[PDB]
Amino acid sequence: VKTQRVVITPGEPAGIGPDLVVQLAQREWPVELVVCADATLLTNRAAMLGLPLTLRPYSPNSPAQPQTAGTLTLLPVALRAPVTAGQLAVENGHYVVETLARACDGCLNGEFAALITGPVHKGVINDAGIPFTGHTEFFEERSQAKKVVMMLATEELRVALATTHLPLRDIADAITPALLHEVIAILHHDLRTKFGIAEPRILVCGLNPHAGEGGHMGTEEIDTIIPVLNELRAQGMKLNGPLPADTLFQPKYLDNADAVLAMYHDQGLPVLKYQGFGRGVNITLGLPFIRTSVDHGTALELAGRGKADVGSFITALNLAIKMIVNTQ
Amino acid sequence: VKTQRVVITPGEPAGIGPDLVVQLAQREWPVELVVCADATLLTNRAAMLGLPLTLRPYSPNSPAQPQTAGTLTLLPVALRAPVTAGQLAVENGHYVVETLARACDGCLNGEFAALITGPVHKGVINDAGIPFTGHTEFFEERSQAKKVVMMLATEELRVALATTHLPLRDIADAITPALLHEVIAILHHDLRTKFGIAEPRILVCGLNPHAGEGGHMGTEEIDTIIPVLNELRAQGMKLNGPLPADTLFQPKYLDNADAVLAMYHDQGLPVLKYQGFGRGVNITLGLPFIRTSVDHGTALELAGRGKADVGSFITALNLAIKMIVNTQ
Ligand SMILES: N[C@H](C(=O)O)[C@H](O)COP(=O)(O)O
Ligand SMILES: [Zn+2]
Ligand SMILES: [Zn+2]
Repeated sequence: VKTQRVVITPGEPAGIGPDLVVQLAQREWPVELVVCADATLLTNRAAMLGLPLTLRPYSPNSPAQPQTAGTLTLLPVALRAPVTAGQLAVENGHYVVETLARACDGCLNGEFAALITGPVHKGVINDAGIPFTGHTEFFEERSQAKKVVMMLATEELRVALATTHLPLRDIADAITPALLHEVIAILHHDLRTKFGIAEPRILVCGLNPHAGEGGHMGTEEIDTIIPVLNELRAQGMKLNGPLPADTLFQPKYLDNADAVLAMYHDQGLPVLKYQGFGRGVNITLGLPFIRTSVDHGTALELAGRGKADVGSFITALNLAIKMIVNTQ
Repeated sequence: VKTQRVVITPGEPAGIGPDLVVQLAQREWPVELVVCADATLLTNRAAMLGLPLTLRPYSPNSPAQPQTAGTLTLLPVALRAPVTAGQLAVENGHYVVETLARACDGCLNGEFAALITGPVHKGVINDAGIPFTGHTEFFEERSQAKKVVMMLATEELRVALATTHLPLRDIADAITPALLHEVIAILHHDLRTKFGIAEPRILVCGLNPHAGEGGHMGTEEIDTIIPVLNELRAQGMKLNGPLPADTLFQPKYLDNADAVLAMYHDQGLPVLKYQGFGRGVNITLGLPFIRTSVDHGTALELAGRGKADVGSFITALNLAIKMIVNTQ
């Protein structure tokens, strides 16, 4: 075997991302942590946190080495303008996107085994003149993936979303057999390839409350969800549902499920989030490479102040690492 | 101070209601338990269950006495036909309705401090030729309430819904400024008068994911929810602005709030039910009196078995009692 490299994008410079990566670095890792950011950004934020940091250069033509405590490997990307923790600078929006692109191309070219992302501020990137709606869409497009699936996990409890950031009013018409097929196909695929689960068991939420309670509250279950599920069950897929979302999240269901598929954003994320603020991991399924992420914002207000909380970033990294085994 | 009386309606005679009430009786209570039902029904179901039961008559002229274990106070209403657990008899629909009317009237008279309802089967009542649009609708209409708001609580969390059992595709257009003002006024009002919370703190969910994030994920927050909340805040009402549902359910928020207002069914109930479950109690806001209700159905398939589970009924009663204590 060979020591693996993972690429990490701290995210918004003025945000908590660099703070968190400097903190990640205070411990040992079984992989080489290739951080794609500006060297000075990290050096300065480290100082502000009274934390030690020595950076070694990313060297593609030398073997990778596990990351020792107090260090990080650096894939340099220059900042557009000077940084002040907590204050945004539109020009640095190009900087952020650049790190994302480079880290993404590194996973596509096989340079890196996984990609872990810090938080980014969508607003400032747009302000810079760059259409950006989030990492998920960014990688999906740059990776030219047919379709990606957003997942949230806290360990055994994993929730995927059939639809993501759509206005509530657009969800219903979005639930088509075509969409359910791709999403579930990907969910089933990745649970096997990336999560190492031979025969994955997926728990599916209905669209309406009470899963449509017959026909009194919506026809989507009887019209498209149920039919598709049985089309897939015949394909050998182990699927349970559709079930009511406020009943589905129980031991008699979860204990025998490897993942839950929610029809929409606020149907599945609240329970997961209430299951623990930190320790929550964002995962993108459907990409050619493993991509995990923190499950929180840039928290400009905390940047450089040292009240961090690297729990989510650390779990994100541990998961990506554990995931590398199943793919390599 | 003085011992209060609460009225309980076992509900559908053939369902588990009577079973649940006979078990409730096996323990002492700080209030007098007035059960509006047919004596024989209760006596018999007690036999079938191997549980002891002594019924004392409702004596409004006497001082209310806390209920002693193995006993119940009876407000007599006669069945129209013999009851066979697990079998619906249309004729008895008239019985169910009469108990509901009598209990309701008693709550408007001041005879009873609160109403705790057992499960009722709508179908059989309608099949009997009795117009009845639903359990809570009956009390809403008879008490002349203009609007009721459904809430689910567990001692550690209270969640009210702006909309209830509607198809998902109908929620967006239902969230109007009128509905919200009406829903929040009632929620603010009752948190004071029924829960005894002076200066109530309310958390409000946005309709869209990330609360519409600016307006990149929907406009309802900007066009309706935010304007409404602002007006109400102008009246001193403590309202924590529209927060993304997936971040709202967390200590920094919940620990600072008395109630959470969710926009739709699956946005609040899953968290509430994962945070407790059976501990869940349905409270009807908007009526002139306190009304709690079990969380299950008539479950005719369980009546007369012995595997009832008066748990939910107990948390329902316990909750109404507390509400009485904090409002006297
Ligand atoms: N709702 C997701 C979460 O809970 O983290 C978040 O929007 C994902 O954003 P990205 O596409 O930027 O990873
Ligand atoms: Zn999101
Ligand atoms: Zn419901």
